[PDB]
Amino acid sequence: EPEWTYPRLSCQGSTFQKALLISPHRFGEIKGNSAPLIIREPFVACGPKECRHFALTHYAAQPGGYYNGTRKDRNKLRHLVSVKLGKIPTVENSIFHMAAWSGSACHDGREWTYIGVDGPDNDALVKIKYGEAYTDTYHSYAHNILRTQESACNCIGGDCYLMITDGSASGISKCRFLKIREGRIIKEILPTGRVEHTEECTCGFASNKTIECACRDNSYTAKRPFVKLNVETDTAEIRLMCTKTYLDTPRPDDGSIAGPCESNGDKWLGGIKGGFVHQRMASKIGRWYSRTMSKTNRMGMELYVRYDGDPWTDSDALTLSGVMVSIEEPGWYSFGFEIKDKKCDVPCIGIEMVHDGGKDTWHSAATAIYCLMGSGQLLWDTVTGVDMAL
Amino acid sequence: EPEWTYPRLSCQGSTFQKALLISPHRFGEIKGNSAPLIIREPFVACGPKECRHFALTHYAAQPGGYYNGTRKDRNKLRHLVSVKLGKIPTVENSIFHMAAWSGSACHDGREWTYIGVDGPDNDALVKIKYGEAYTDTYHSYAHNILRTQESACNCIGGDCYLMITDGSASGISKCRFLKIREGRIIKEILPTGRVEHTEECTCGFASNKTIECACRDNSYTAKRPFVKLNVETDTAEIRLMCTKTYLDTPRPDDGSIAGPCESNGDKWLGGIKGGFVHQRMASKIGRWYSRTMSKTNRMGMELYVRYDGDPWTDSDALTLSGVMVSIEEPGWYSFGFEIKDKKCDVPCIGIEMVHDGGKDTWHSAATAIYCLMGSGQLLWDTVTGVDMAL
Amino acid sequence: EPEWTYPRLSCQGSTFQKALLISPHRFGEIKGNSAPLIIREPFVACGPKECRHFALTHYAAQPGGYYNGTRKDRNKLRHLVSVKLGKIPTVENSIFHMAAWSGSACHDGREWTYIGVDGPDNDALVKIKYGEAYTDTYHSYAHNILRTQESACNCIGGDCYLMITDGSASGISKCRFLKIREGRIIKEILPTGRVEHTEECTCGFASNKTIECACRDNSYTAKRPFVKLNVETDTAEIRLMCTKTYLDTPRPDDGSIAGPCESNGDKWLGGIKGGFVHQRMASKIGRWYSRTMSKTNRMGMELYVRYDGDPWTDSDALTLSGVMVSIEEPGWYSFGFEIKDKKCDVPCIGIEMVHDGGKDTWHSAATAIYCLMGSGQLLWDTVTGVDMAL
Amino acid sequence: EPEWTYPRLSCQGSTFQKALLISPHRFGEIKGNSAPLIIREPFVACGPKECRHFALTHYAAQPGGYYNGTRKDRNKLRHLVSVKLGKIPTVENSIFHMAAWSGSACHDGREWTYIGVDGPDNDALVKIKYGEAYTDTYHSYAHNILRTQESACNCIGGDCYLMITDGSASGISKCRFLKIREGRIIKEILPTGRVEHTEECTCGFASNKTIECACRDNSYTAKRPFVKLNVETDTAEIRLMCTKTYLDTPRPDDGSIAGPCESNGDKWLGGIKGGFVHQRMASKIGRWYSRTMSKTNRMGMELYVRYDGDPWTDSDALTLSGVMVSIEEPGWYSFGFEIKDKKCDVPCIGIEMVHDGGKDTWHSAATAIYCLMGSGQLLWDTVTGVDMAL
Ligand SMILES: CCC(CC)C(=O)Nc1cc(C(=O)O)ccc1NC(C)=O
Ligand SMILES: CCC(CC)C(=O)Nc1cc(C(=O)O)ccc1NC(C)=O
Ligand SMILES: CCC(CC)C(=O)Nc1cc(C(=O)O)ccc1NC(C)=O
Ligand SMILES: CCC(CC)C(=O)Nc1cc(C(=O)O)ccc1NC(C)=O
Ligand SMILES: [Ca+2]
Ligand SMILES: [Ca+2]
Ligand SMILES: [Ca+2]
Ligand SMILES: [Ca+2]
Ligand SMILES: [Ca+2]
Ligand SMILES: [Ca+2]
Ligand SMILES: [Ca+2]
Ligand SMILES: [Ca+2]
Repeated sequence: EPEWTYPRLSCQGSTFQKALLISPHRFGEIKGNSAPLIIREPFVACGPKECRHFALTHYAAQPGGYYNGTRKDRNKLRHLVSVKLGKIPTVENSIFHMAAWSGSACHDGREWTYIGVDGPDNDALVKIKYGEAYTDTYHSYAHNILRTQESACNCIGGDCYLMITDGSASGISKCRFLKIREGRIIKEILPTGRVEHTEECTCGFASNKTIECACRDNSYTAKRPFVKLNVETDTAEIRLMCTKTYLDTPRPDDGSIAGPCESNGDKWLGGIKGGFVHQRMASKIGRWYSRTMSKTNRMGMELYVRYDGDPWTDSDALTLSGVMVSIEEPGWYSFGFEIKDKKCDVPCIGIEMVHDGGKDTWHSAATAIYCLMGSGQLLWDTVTGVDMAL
Repeated sequence: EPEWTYPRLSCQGSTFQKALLISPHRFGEIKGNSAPLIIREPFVACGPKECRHFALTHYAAQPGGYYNGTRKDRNKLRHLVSVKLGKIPTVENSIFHMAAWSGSACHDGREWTYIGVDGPDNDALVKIKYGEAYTDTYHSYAHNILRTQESACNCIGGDCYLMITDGSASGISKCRFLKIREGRIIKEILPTGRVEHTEECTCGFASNKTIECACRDNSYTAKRPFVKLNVETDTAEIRLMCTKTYLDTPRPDDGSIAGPCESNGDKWLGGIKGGFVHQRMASKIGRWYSRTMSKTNRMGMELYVRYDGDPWTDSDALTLSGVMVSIEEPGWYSFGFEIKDKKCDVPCIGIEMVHDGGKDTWHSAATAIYCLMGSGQLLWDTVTGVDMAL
Repeated sequence: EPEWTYPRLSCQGSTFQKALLISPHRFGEIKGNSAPLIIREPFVACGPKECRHFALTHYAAQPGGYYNGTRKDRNKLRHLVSVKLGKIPTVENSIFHMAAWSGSACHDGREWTYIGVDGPDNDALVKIKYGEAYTDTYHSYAHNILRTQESACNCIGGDCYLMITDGSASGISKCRFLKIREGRIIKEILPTGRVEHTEECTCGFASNKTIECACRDNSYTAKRPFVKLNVETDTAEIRLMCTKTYLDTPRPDDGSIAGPCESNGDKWLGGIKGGFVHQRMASKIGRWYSRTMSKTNRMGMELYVRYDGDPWTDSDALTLSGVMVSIEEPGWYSFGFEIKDKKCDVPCIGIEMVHDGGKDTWHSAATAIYCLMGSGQLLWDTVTGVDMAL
Repeated sequence: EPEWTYPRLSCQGSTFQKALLISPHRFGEIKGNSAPLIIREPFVACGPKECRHFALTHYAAQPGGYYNGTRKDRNKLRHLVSVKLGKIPTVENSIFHMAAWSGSACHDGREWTYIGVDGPDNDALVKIKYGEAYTDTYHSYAHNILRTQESACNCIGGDCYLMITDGSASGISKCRFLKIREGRIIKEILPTGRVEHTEECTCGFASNKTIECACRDNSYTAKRPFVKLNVETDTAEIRLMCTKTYLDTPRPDDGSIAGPCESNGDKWLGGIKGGFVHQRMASKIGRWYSRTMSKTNRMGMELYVRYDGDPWTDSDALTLSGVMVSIEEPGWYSFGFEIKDKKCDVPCIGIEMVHDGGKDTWHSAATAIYCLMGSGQLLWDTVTGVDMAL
């Protein structure tokens, strides 16, 4: 009878450092003998004794003969696979959990909960799996590509919270939050505040009663919608991040969005999932965010930190913490997760490093990990090492 | 000292949805580096903490050099292999349990029981394996290809029941039922009623005292012989399904078989294993059946449901529940199994999707899973995604 | 604190049947993607909860580029590998225990004991490994290729007994028996009686106090030296098998060796490891032996049984029990082992099926298993299914 | 709640013998189907119930297409991988622990501690990982390629000690020792005595209170700096080995370094990690050392023993114990580790056998193991068996 998991104080530290790189395609050469899966939207989720590396595979390998459509996101073949953190995700190594083109997963400290989203675009569906059993589902409410976090959900006392969203990519996409337990939705929280477009939320626990989410707005602003979920009263409001250090992509010069906090600025059509994680201290609270180096393209990734304050109203720029990836390497989706050590949690930030070589070749990604270890300053950057011509 | 397993109330729900697809041959391209096994007659069987994906391999892989005879069913090389549900069944991933060209497996909630059938056609033999030890056997009684369920058997309080059959494909094939425990046959139940031809029985627990089986009659009717096994008195009778929604293949227009329930109608030489599973409710009982879309060919697969009643005498047609596979994709053997969640059972229906490209190429199959999750209606269908030319 | 293992009453039965075939080279085609190891002298050994398939690999795979010398037996590369029974022994699947060109392994019911033999021909050495630690060794006493059983050893109350032998192939090879415990030799038993040549002993427990061994004499007779080890007084004597059903290879017409039991007959230079296992009944004792069909070549394998009596003085011929392999298939080393079920032991006989295609190609073997299941008569035979040209 | 580990009395014995060879590249032929990793600096570290084989992979396989730079030591792709001792370290078989081009690992008898070193040359960084969590770090103090042991660290009562060093290859490289516990540095020990250059220390427990290290001096002498760490007072001093049997490479004729113990002799620019391990007896203490056969090149490896005495002042030559590898085979890094058996420790010495074929081909290594088993004298040598042209 294990015990439910709760967020604890982070482990002693003051900087992030390169920890691990998973470059499956370093072994997919034509002259090689490996079958690394072609995937995208990878993230990490950790339980009390193990961390797992989830991803959305196109049910194809490299080398392989199904490179066509691997650039697309939604299709009937896509599946949510996963391997223990550290193993190369190969055909034989990974385990397929369910058909899905959008997903997330979390551990309530007793069992794994898998969330997948598939079905027709105008009527997609969320599927909750608790261990080996398919336990529940949620239907599309705005009837426009029901999608999910694309990163770990968050459990507490057996209660797991997950953002979902239905809505147009260029229009309105009011998100929701499902309170899950043992695999069955026990309540849906409808957020208030600026809710015209949230999605690909990167949620984490700021405290035992509050969950914050650095999310993505694809149509109205380069600013990041910020969710503050009160687990206590099970209510959630959203407001834009006030910092001049815009975390979306594309974005304009930092601080170039005149007006007050709520100001959307130019549309800057598009966005991207951003990494974000909490560092809980006895009396302080550090918020770590990721964001591509290029402000127009998904290249490079720099770390930013900001202790205490109110993301909703603080115009102050974030403190550049270092470069995790250079503008010469790809820097796509960024996510957050916390490794659980003896008596403290280790906040981490993973970076999807897509190997994009067009739409006439394979389309996959490597995963770079950076965690909070000791003091000093970020020392090294990460490269995939992959040549797409092999 | 684990506890014996018993069938419990299904989990809350009212519809089936695509859950998982296992397409091993998505990685068997000539330019790939995987060794997926060439198999057929796959099914699933779940224990208290894990589900396994069994199949009958021709002891060959793709790409490979032993594609000849993989279309045949019986030979001295065939073996009953199995992998945990979710893993791709490769040479290295699967485990060979015993030489067999016909089989089944169930978990008494304490240990796995494997059943295999091999030997000469006119004197085949059933082999029971309880874990690692070969525990017993049953001989051919009608001396004509002793065959078995081709899907999970069913245990209760340590008592596992399994249909077997000896008999001509075009003639009489009176089936039997073996009461097994700890691997040794403790009694054989001889069914009564219409018993001229039953086989490839798809059995499940309608209740703690009754096991029902939607079976196959290859020579006399497109209707499905229906077995009702009383675990209590250990007796079994068979009678045809009265519904106008004929579940075999080939079959004639629905409802075109005039006469009373027992009416065999035209022979319609041939048949196929059909999926069928129970959804036990406190006061209701839902019976789910599968059947190909085409009435003459093994293409497509639609779901049908019918709550309560007596399959033996209800002429009413089944309620179409949705399309699991389209007539453009292959739809062969269908089976039933129940995933065991915390306090309830999740009824599922798997579909064998054979990649038939003739008898001068490899002959294998993918497995599609659909389970009972939440309400609404079946949203998406399943495709193998496999190109046999690769 | 597990409990030491002891031999128990066999499980109910009266015949042997094909159980499992491990044909690793069914997946070693040039066009395949598997790396099955090239091995020889395979055997099986079972612990309370698992059976393992050991072999001596030439540290090479098929397809591979080190086929040269794989026909040879002794070299510095050879290793004792092993996989769980049922898995194909591939490069990635197996585990290398120690450098050895001769070996054996047994489970005292608490931990695995591995025995390997390597070193220079004129001064080989036996190495005992208890789990992960290298625990002891035994030196060559006759200074002529110290070799070992080539099959499972036998433990009882933590005491494991293993035959070893030093001596010329064409001359004298007086064998010995090491009493091992927790990996360290605690006594060496020197057999009496006809001891001019014993080797490749296939030992098993006839009872809780007696171990019998059907062994091999390569230079003096087609008859099989028979060892009777009294675990009680830790003494052992050897005498030839008196039956006219000569079990060695090559051999002359059955019963053609005139004279009394002890009569060696013609030399018939050569021999082979023979399968042999006990079936202990409350008041009866069945001895199962294997032997090639051809009396001059290692092709085919037939089963022979003989209940009660004294192998040392019974001239009566063995009762042919059936054909496990036909003269069209190779039939090399045969061994015995007992699977441990709930409360009884299942006697089995495995058959090495070497794929010999000369000395200018790869040289490996498949393993066929036949166990004691139910009554009736052996129904089917075993074929490797392997084409060496692929 | 496992118990902390402590060094115990070695197991009964008086000689070393070939135990195991791991030649991953025996399966990397162009015509093969395996993906063995390209690695270097391999070592072994054992916990109470398992031994693991660590190495530093260049994140590439053979056959593969990234052979360039595999000769180099430091780069952003390098990772500390590991597999259970006995398994071939393949892409799929191994587990990546962290990005690192220098490392070590030990088991406190409760959990694994991994140490990795990466970052910029002039500001490298040591990373401690305790299980799945990144727990701490140490910065470069001499700002010149912070490097580490390259072999197992040593725990006692939960306290793990590890040598690190910062400094020029041709100049000064004063080393340090980190006292770790549960993954966090709790104290740094600064050695005294001759400390102008120590590194690649091969440490082991001479007793429950003393740790000795046979290290490497790359610029001042062919003699081996010897560290004696008192776990009790947590202090460490270093002095050169006085024996005429110089263990470094290159070295001059044995005993050719005139003067007293402390005499450095000629520079003999360069060095190599040397194997060294303790054999603790109730009243005696055997020190085992390894060293290449050639005194100028890294070929061959012979074993040397010396019981009792003071390495710091004993001019007596070591007792040649045997040849583990011949001058025809490569003999690079040598390391020590102790397998833990029931109630005693088994001292072992592993040998890295690099397959160097230039800088225009792949650059990897095999691992040879030799342990203390029984009496007699080392009987056999070890060969890789690998042809680099395949
Ligand atoms: C452009 C598609 C749109 C969906 C409304 C969206 O913003 N979601 C979305 C975007 C990306 C990406 O920009 O890389 C990847 C996956 C997505 N997830 C899915 C489910 O497509
Ligand atoms: C046509 C063979 C006949 C056997 C009497 C039969 O109906 N059994 C049978 C049929 C199929 C199929 O129709 O696909 C597959 C396997 C079978 N199982 C076996 C054991 O062949
Ligand atoms: C012909 C070699 C001789 C050794 C004295 C022997 O009888 N042992 C021996 C024989 C065979 C075989 O006949 O197939 C295989 C392995 C053997 N084992 C070894 C260790 O070679
Ligand atoms: C020549 C490089 C120098 C580093 C100051 C050194 O002596 N370290 C060092 C040497 C070798 C070798 O000689 O084979 C291998 C790895 C090393 N480790 C690293 C970290 O390079
Ligand atoms: Ca594999
Ligand atoms: Ca945006
Ligand atoms: Ca494999
Ligand atoms: Ca029919
Ligand atoms: Ca593999
Ligand atoms: Ca003979
Ligand atoms: Ca693999
Ligand atoms: Ca030196």
